Amino acid sequence: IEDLDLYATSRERRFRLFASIECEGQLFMTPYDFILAVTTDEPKVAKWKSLSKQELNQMLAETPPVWKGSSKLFRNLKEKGVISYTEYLFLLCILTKPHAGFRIAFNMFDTDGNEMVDKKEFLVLQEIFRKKNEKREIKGDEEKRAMLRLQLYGYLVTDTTLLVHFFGKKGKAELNFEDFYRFMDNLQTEVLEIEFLSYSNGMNTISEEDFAHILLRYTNVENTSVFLENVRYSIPEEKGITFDEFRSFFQFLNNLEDFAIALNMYNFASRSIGQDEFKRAVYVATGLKFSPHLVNTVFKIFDVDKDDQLSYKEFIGIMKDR
Amino acid sequence: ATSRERRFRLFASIECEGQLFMTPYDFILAVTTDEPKVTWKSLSKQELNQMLAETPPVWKGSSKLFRNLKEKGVISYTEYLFLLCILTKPHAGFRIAFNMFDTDGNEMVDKKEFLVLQEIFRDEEKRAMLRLQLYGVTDTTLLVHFFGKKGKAELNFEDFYRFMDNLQTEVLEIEFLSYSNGMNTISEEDFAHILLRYTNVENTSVFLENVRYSIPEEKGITFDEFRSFFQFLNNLEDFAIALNMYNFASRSIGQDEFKRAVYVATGLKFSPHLVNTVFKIFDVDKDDQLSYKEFIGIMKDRL
Ligand SMILES: [Ca+2]
Ligand SMILES: [Ca+2]
Ligand SMILES: [Ca+2]
Ligand SMILES: [Ca+2]
Ligand SMILES: [Ca+2]
Repeated sequence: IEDLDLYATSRERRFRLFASIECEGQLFMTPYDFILAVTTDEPKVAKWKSLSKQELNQMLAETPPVWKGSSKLFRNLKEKGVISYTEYLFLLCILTKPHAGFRIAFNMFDTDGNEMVDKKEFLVLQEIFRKKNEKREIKGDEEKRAMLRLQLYGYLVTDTTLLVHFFGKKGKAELNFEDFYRFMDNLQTEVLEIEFLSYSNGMNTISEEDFAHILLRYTNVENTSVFLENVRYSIPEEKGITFDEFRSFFQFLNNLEDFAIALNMYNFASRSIGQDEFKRAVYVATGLKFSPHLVNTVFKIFDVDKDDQLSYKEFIGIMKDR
Repeated sequence: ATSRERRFRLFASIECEGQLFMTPYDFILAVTTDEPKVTWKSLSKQELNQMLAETPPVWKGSSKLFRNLKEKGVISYTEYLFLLCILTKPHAGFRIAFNMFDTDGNEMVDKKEFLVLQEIFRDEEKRAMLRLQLYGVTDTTLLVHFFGKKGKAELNFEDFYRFMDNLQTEVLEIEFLSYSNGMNTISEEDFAHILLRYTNVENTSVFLENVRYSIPEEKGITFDEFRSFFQFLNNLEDFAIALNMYNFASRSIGQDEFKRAVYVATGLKFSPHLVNTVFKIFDVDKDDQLSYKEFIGIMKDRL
């Protein structure tokens, strides 16, 4: 409850805010609750359904096998599934990875090198985070800390939607790199689709005012309203952003590092890039092809100086790394 | 002037046509030291062009190019910037830099590709005079070394890659040797101090005093260990990707996790001595674990 927030991290408070399933004191998110957790700010309604272990396992008995993955996995599993806190963290982490990172992640999992991931490999990290936070060095409020620990990790282990989806109902299936990649690619694409569609209202395009508005979640914009007032007046016509362009730009945001390397020669010289070699830098660094409309829109959103060029802290410096 | 331009002018030693240059030794100093110790020298275009006519071809490149060329070389302000940038790129970036030059995609770099991307980076009397000073077409050591003496050779990726690798290695060797005093290893304290130029460490003295008591017995860091670690620092963002969930969970890695994370992230294999040393330098909690705000948080973004 409100009691246990005072003992909790930001991420733990937010997990608890969006979670709706309790089973033997462990709290859970449904796939819909996760979609809301990543596309929304706060829930709209307050409450909180409590399951026994076998009504939960009937809820899971459906779960599609891994080969049924699609950007619509989580929306077809609307509320018929369960996600733990660790699993939540996993999914959040996926949302920020570049595609090459999927391989870094897979290799971080495959402790033994056979190029598959056991259920038991996959479970070691929930084991690691469970143990770590427990603090036998910090005294006081042990019972409330234990309750929050239970809420977040339980106490082989309660089956979950990702656990059954990945390793089957018996837990003996294994995951190769290709399925892992497809799960993370399909989840990135799902979250992007839900945001885009949340603004398109049935069109091919979202407005650039809505584009920029979504962008401000990724920025350290000191005054949010002054920046939106800058896009509304800098761009008197709206031509609209297509889904391909919106996906292009967020794939690029996950490859921002490689972009900084590419423009490093510019930043050593304190010089600003133009839109042509901004586009070309995006291509050679990321492999993505930005439309001239997308590039032009980014420039009108971020080029405050109004030179039709972008300096280091007009774009790259302003993006947050979380 | 920008910081970088003030430093270029302070370490520069050659004038030709009002145009200023660094010699390769002046670059070594500009990269390894804090300020010069003392003489200047003015060349004509053709004594500069013979001084350059000495320059070794690409296929004689080595970790010792810049020190064998001790003061028989020429480096402009732009080329200075280029080399700085070289020093900070990870090896995976080299292909991206090369492709940033190869406007036409033939997988080679003309002299004129190289010069077009430089040349884009270019009181009325004083601003103009300083503009002459940094930019002046005038041939340089890098132009002759890369594209031959009449510049119609072109540069394939193989030689580009080895040039920036060997320049990284040259600079690292000079710093290492500046501390080894003829031994096979540098001290773990001298290691820490060198690292400290890369950190946002508020109090350096207590930090060094902490490695000195954390490592009361001295084993040394070898050059392979030292180069590996500075290679890792240029690949830190792959490292952060690897540890991303530790950072999401507010959790600390142990040395085994840390070592294997370095491998999976970068491909580099740290000796257990190297890992133990990094831990003893940075694990300040003394939990034998590293939290985000002990290591990754502490590093500067190549400022
Ligand atoms: Ca395995
Ligand atoms: Ca601008
Ligand atoms: Ca990469
Ligand atoms: Ca070419
Ligand atoms: Ca620590």
